[PDB]
Amino acid sequence: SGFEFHGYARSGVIMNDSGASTKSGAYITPAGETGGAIGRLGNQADTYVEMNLEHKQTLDNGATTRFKVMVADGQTSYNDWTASTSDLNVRQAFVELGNLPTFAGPFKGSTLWAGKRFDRDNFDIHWIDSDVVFLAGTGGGIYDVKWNDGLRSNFSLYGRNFGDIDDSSNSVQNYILTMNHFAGPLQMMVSGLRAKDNDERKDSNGNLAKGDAANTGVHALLGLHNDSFYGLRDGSSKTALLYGHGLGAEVKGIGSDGALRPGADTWRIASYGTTPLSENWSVAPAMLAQRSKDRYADGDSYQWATFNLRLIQAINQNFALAYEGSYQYMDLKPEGYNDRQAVNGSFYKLTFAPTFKVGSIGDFFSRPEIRFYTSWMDWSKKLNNYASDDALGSDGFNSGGEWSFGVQMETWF
Amino acid sequence: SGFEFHGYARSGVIMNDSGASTKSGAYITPAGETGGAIGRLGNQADTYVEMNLEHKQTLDNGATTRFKVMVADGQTSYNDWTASTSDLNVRQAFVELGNLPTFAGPFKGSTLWAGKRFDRDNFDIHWIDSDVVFLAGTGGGIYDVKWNDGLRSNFSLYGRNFGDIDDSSNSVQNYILTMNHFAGPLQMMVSGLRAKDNDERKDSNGNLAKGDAANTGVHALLGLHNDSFYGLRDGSSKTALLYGHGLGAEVKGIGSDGALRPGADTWRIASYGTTPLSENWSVAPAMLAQRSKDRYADGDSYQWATFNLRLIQAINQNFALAYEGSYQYMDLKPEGYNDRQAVNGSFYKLTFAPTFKVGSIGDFFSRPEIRFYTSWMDWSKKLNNYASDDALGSDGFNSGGEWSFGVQMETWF
Amino acid sequence: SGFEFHGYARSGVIMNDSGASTKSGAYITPAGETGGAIGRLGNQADTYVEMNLEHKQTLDNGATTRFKVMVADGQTSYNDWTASTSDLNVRQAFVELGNLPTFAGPFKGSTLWAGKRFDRDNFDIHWIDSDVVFLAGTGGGIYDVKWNDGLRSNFSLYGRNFGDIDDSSNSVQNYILTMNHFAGPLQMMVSGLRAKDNDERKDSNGNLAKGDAANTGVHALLGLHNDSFYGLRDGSSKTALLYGHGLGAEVKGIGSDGALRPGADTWRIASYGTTPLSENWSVAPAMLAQRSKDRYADGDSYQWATFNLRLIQAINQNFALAYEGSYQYMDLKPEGYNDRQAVNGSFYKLTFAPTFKVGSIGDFFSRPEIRFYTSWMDWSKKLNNYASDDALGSDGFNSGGEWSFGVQMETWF
Ligand SMILES: OC[C@H]1O[C@@](CO)(O[C@H]2O[C@H](CO)[C@@H](O)[C@H](O)[C@H]2O)[C@@H](O)[C@@H]1O
Ligand SMILES: OC[C@H]1O[C@@](CO)(O[C@H]2O[C@H](CO)[C@@H](O)[C@H](O)[C@H]2O)[C@@H](O)[C@@H]1O
Ligand SMILES: OC[C@H]1O[C@@](CO)(O[C@H]2O[C@H](CO)[C@@H](O)[C@H](O)[C@H]2O)[C@@H](O)[C@@H]1O
Ligand SMILES: OC[C@H]1O[C@@](CO)(O[C@H]2O[C@H](CO)[C@@H](O)[C@H](O)[C@H]2O)[C@@H](O)[C@@H]1O
Ligand SMILES: OC[C@H]1O[C@@](CO)(O[C@H]2O[C@H](CO)[C@@H](O)[C@H](O)[C@H]2O)[C@@H](O)[C@@H]1O
Ligand SMILES: OC[C@H]1O[C@@](CO)(O[C@H]2O[C@H](CO)[C@@H](O)[C@H](O)[C@H]2O)[C@@H](O)[C@@H]1O
Ligand SMILES: [Ca+2]
Ligand SMILES: [Ca+2]
Ligand SMILES: [Ca+2]
Repeated sequence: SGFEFHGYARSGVIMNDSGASTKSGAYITPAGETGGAIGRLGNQADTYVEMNLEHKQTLDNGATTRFKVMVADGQTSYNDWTASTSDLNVRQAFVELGNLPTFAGPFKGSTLWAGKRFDRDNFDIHWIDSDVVFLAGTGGGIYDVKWNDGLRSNFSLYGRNFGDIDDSSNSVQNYILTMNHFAGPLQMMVSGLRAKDNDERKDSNGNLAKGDAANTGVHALLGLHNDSFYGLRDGSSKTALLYGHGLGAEVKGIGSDGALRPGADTWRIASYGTTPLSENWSVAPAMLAQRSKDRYADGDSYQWATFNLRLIQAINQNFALAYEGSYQYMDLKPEGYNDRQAVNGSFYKLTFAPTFKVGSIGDFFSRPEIRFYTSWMDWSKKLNNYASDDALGSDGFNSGGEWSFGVQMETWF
Repeated sequence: SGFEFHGYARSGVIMNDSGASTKSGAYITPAGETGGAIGRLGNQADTYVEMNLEHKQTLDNGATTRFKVMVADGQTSYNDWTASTSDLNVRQAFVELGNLPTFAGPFKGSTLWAGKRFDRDNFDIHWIDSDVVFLAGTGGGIYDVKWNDGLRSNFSLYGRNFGDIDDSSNSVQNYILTMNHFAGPLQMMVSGLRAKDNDERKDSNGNLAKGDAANTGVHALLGLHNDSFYGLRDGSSKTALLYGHGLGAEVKGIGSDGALRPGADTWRIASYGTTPLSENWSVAPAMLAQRSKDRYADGDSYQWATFNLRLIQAINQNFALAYEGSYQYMDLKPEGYNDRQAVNGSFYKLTFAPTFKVGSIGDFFSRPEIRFYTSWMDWSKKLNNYASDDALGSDGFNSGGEWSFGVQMETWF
Repeated sequence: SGFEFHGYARSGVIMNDSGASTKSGAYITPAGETGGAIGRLGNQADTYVEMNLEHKQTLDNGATTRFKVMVADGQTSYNDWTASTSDLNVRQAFVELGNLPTFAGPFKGSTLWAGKRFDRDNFDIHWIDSDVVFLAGTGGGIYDVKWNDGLRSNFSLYGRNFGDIDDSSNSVQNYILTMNHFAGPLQMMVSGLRAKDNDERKDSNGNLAKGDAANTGVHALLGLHNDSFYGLRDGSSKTALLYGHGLGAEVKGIGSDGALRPGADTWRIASYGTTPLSENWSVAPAMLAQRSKDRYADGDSYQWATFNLRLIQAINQNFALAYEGSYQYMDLKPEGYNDRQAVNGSFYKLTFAPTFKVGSIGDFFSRPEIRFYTSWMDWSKKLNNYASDDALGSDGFNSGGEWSFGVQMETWF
C-alpha cells in the first residue's frame, strides 16, 4: 500500500473563576516530579500535537515494509504563532521489516526494526496521562519470536543520552538491553542499563555535575493483561508491578534519569480497568503508587499513591456526561535535593465535563471528542512548601479551593 | 473519507538594480506598524509555507468529523538549510464535529469545534496581504446556528496570551467572546475582550511593562458580501467597517495587541472588488484606511489610507501580464512612543509582472503561478524619519527611486 | 492526481568497544572540512530525516502542476524528545509548471519552476555521502530546453545568503547564473557567481568579517554519465571534472562559501561505478580527489583523495553481507587559518555489515534496509594536530585502532 497519516492532539483552554490563568497538568503536585500523575480531564491547558507520517508496503510474498516519522510539539501559549517558543521535534524515525519469507521457525511471523522509536509494546493508563512503561530511544530489535507456540518474546538494544549533547565533557550514552516475554495474559520484562562514566560528567565550569550518580541499572516489569474487568465483570484490566535499581530506579521512562544514585531503589504499581455498568454508564478506575528510596540524595524517600476514577454517562448518541475524581497522598523526604523541603499531605480533584462525540460513548477510547468542563481542586497546605517555584503555593494557587473552567478537544487516529 | 493535504506557499527572490538586497514587504512603510499594508506583488522576498494535514471522516448518518493541524514557517534567508533561524511552529490544531443527527432546530446543520484555530469566517484582501478580520487563538464554539431560515450565527470563546509565556509575572491571558451574525449579504460581528491585570505585568527587572495598558476591550465589524462588483457589473466585492476600543483597538488581529491604552479608539474601512473588464482583462481595486487615536501614548494618532490596484491580462491560456499600483498616504503622531517621530507623506509602488499558470487567468484566485517582475518605489523623504531602524531611510533605501527585480512562485490548494 | 509523500531517513547507533560514544561521520577527518568525505557505512550515528510533501496535478491537456516542501532535521541525540536541540527547518518550497500546451519549439516538453529548491539535476556518490554538484537556494529557471533534438539545456538563477541574515551589516546575497547542457552521456555545466560587497561585511563589533573575501566567482562541471561500468562491464558509472575560482572555489555546494579569497582556485574529480560481479556479488568503487590553492589564506593549500569501495553479497532474498573500505590521503597547509596546523597522512576504514532488506540486493539503491556493523579505523598520528577541537585526537579517539559497533536503518521512497 502507501501513505498513512496518524496522530494525537489535545488542545484547549482552562481559566480560573476570574477569567485568568491558573495551574493545571497531570504532574502539578509535588509528587508529580517523581511521576505522581493525577487526573487529566479538564486539567490540561496545552496544545500538544503528534504527527505520524507513514510509508507502508506489502510485497506479494507476504513480506512487509514500514517507515514512520513522528513530529511533536507542545505549547502552553494560546496564540496562533508560536515560533519563539516552538518545541517542534522529531520524536521517531524507524523502519520495520515484517513477515520475511526467509525467517522461519521461531522467527516466522516476527518483525525486525531499527531507528528511533517508542517501543511498540509500551502501554499507558490514559486518564492519568502516564505510561505504565515507556521504552524509547534509538536502536534495534525484533518483535514476536514465538517459542513453543505459547510464549512470545521481544529482544532489543535502545540507546539514550544523558547531559548536554553539545558539551562533550557533560554528555554520556546510556544503553539498554531488554528481553520482553509474553505468555498469554502474563508479561515479564527485564532490562539491563549502562551509561559509562555517568558519575564523571563535568559541567561547563569544570566541576562534577553529580559525582555520586549511577553508571548502571536494572529494571523489571511483571504484568497481567486481562480480557475482563479484573475477572469479575465484562471489560478489561491491566496490572503491572515495576521494579528498578540504580539507573533503572526511574521505572517509567527507562534510562531517562541521569541523576539517580547507584543505590536508588524503586517499586511501583500500575493498575486500571474498564467496565460497562449499564448500557449507558461506563467506569474506569486506576491506581498508581510508588516507593522510591535513596533516589537523588542519600537517605531520601518519595512515596505517593494516586487514585483516579473516570465515569461516562451516555445521554444521546452524541452527548455524554463525564466525571473524574482524583485522590493522591504523598510523603516526600528530598533531604535538601533541589531546595525541596520534606512534605506530606493529600491532593483532590473533581471534574464535571459535558462531552460531545460521534463514536461509541461506552468506549473510553473512541476519540473525536469535544468537552466543556469545571474542576474543583484542594490540598493539604503543607504541600505548598515542597518547592518555592512549584505550582502549589505560587501566586494565586495557594488557597483552599481552586475552581477552573474551559473547553478542549482531543483525538487520535 | 481520510487524509487531505492543503496549504499555501510563496517563495522567491528580490534584488535591486545592483544585484544586491533591498527592503520589501507589504508592511515596510511607517504605516505598516499599525496595519498600513501596501501591494505585495514583487514585494515579498521571504519563503513562507503553511502545511495543513487533515483527517476527515463521514459517518453513514451524515455526521462529520474533522481534525486539522497547520505547521508554518517564514524565512527571509534564500539558503537550503535554515535550522538556526527556523520559525517552524504549530499554528493550529482543532477538531470539528459537524451535522450531528442529535442536533435539531436551529442547530440542525451546525458544526461544533474546539482547539487552536483561525476562525473559519475570517476573510482577507489578498493583493495587500491583509486580513479584513483575523480572529485566531484557542477556544471553542459553534458555526451556523440557523434562526428563522434567513439569519445564521456563530458564537465562540477564543483565548490568547500577552507577554512572555515563560515569565509568570509578565504573562496574561486575554479572552474573547464573539457573536457573528449573517443575514444574506450583511454581516454583523461583535466581540468583547478581557485580559485581567494586563496593566500590572512586570518585566524581568521588576518594573511595570506598561502601566497604562488596557485590561478590557470591545470590537465590532459591519460587512457587506456582494455577488457583483459593487452592484454595477459582474464580479464580487466586500466592504467592511471595523471599530475597536481599548484592547479591541487593534481591529484586524483581535486580542493580539497588549500595549493598547484603555482609551485607544480605532476605525477602519476595508473594501475590494473583482470584475472582468473583457474576456482577457480583469481588475481588482482595494482600499484600506485607518484612524487610530490614543493608541499607545496619550494624544497620539495614526492615520493612513492604502489604495491598491491589481490588473491581469490574459495573452495565452498560460501567459498573463499582471500590473499593480499602490498608493498610500500617512500622517502619524506617535508622541515619543518607541522613539518614533511624527511623520506625514505618501508612498508609491508600480509593478509589472509577466505571469505563468495553467488555470483561469481571469480568476484572481486560481493559484499555481510563477511570476517574473520589476518594481519601482518612491516616497516623501519625510517618512525616513519615523524610525531609525526602519526600512525607509536605512542604508541603500533612502533615495527617491528604488528599482527591484526577481522571480517567485505562489500557490495554495 | 493529488498527494505524494516521499523522503529519506537514516537512524542508528554507534558505540566503541567500551559501550560508550566515539567519533563518526563521513566528514570527520581533517580533510572533511574542505569536502574530503570517507565511507559512511556504520559511520553515521545521527538521526537525519527529510520529509517531502507534494501536491501534483495533471490537466487533460497534458499540462502538469507540482508543489513540493522539504522539511528536514538532523540530531546526534538518541533521545525521544529533542526540542532543545531541534534543527527542523524548511529546506525547499517550490512550484513546477510542466509540459505547457503553449510552450512550443525547443520549449515543448520543458518545465518552468520557481521558489526554494535543490536543483533537479544535482547528483551524488551515495556511499560517501557527498554530492558531485549541489546547486540549491532560491530562484527560478527552466528545465529541458531541447535544441536540434539531441542537446538539452537548463538555465537558472539561484539566490543564497552569506553571513548573519539578521545582522544587516554582516549579511550579503550571492547570486548564481547557470546554464547546464546535456548532449547524450556528456554534461557541461557553467555558473557565474556574485555577492556584492562580500569583502565589506562588518561583524557585530564593527570590524571586517574577512576583508580579503571574494565578491564574484566562476564554476564549471564536465560530466560523463555512462550506461555501463566505465564501458567494460554491465552496470553504470559517472565521472565529473569540477573547477572553481573565487567564490566558485567551493565546487560542491555552489555559492555556499563566503570566506573564499578572490584567487581561491579549486579542481576536483568525482567518479564511481556500479557493477554486478556475479548473481550474488555487486561492487561499487568511488573516488573523490581535490586540489585547492589560496582558498582562505594566501599561500594555503588543501589536497586530498578518498577511495571508497562498497561490496554486497546476497545470501538470501532478504540477507546480505556488506563490506566497505575507505582510504584517504591528505596534505593540508592552512597557513594559520582557524588555528589549523599543516598536516599530512592517511586515514583507513574497514566495515563489515550484515544487512536485511526485502528488495533487490544486487541493487545499491533499493532501500528499506536494516544493518548491523563493526568498523575499524586508524590513521597517521600527525593528523591529530590539524586542530585541537577536531575529532582525530580528541579524548578517546587519538590512539591507533578504534573499533565501533551498532545497528541502523536507512530508507528513501
Ligand atoms: O490507537 C493506538 C495509539 O493511540 C495513541 C495516540 O495516537 O494513544 C492513545 O490511544 C491509546 C489507546 O489505544 C490510549 O491508551 C492512549 O492514552 C492514547 O493517547 C498512541 O500512543 C497509540 O499507539
Ligand atoms: O505516544 C506518545 C507518547 O507521548 C507521551 C509523552 O512522552 O505523551 C503524550 O502523547 C500521548 C499519546 O498517546 C498522549 O496520550 C499524552 O497525553 C501526551 O502527553 C507519552 O506518554 C506517550 O507514550
Ligand atoms: O482556499 C481557501 C484557503 O486559501 C488560503 C491559503 O491556503 O488563502 C488563500 O486563498 C484565498 C482565496 O480563497 C485568498 O483570499 C487568500 O489571500 C489566499 O492566501 C486560506 O487562507 C484559505 O482558507
Ligand atoms: O491563513 C493563514 C493566515 O496567515 C497570515 C498570517 O497570520 O498570512 C499568511 O498566510 C496567508 C494564507 O492565506 C497568506 O496569504 C499570507 O500571504 C501569509 O502572510 C494571515 O493573514 C492568514 O489569515
Ligand atoms: O530516488 C531519488 C531521490 O532519492 C534521494 C533521497 O530521497 O537520494 C537517495 O537516492 C539516490 C538514488 O536515486 C542516491 O544517490 C542518494 O544518495 C540517496 O540519498 C534524493 O536525493 C533523490 O532525489
Ligand atoms: O537530497 C537532499 C540533500 O541533503 C544533503 C545535505 O545537503 O544530504 C542529506 O540528504 C541526502 C538525501 O539524498 C542523504 O543521502 C544524505 O545522507 C544526507 O546527509 C545533500 O547531500 C543532498 O543533496
Ligand atoms: Ca510551592
Ligand atoms: Ca527610517
Ligand atoms: Ca585534533
